[PDB]
Amino acid sequence: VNSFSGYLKLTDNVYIKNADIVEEAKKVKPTVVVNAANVYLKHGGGVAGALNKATNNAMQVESDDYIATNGPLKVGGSCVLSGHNLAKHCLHVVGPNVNKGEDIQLLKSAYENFNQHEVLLAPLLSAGIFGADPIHSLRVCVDTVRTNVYLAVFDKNLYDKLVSSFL
Ligand SMILES: OC[C@@H]1[C@@H]2CC[C@@H](C2)N1c1ncnc2[nH]ccc12
Repeated sequence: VNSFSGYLKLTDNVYIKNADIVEEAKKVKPTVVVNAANVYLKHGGGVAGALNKATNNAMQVESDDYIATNGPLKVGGSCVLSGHNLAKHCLHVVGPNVNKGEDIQLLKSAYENFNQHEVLLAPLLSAGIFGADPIHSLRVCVDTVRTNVYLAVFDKNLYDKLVSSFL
């Protein structure tokens, strides 16, 4: 039993809700919140910019130190950093940017990072400025993640469409 509320069950282990991941994080304070990051951990907009703003830029300060030490992430890769005031930890995951020419097959690799954590609050990956159709992303999530994932879907029309879709 956990403190997530109002989620619609999609499979044994995947749950979905029309919600802003930032507000879900502030309310639930989960163990792991997933950020939809780029390889430079430059949190400008979308999920990343909104999460970072909610941390008063502390996420960006921590991220810049991480990059200065370790260099950029791989597309499809991840790192665990602090969750600041939003969660115990933040799992920064890089989905492929199809508008950068990056291989959509790397979306499966990106979701594989979720399997290292028993429970996560997460957005759909690659479905923002990275291009990728959200229907495909939800499908990859369901077919890749085996741990318990609570998906926060920002756009209501998109959520309704995802819920009403079989294939
Ligand atoms: O696929 C991620 C989606 C789409 C790309 C950016 C938006 C729409 N995003 C969000 N999802 C969940 N909580 C969010 N809070 C702020 C943005 C946001």
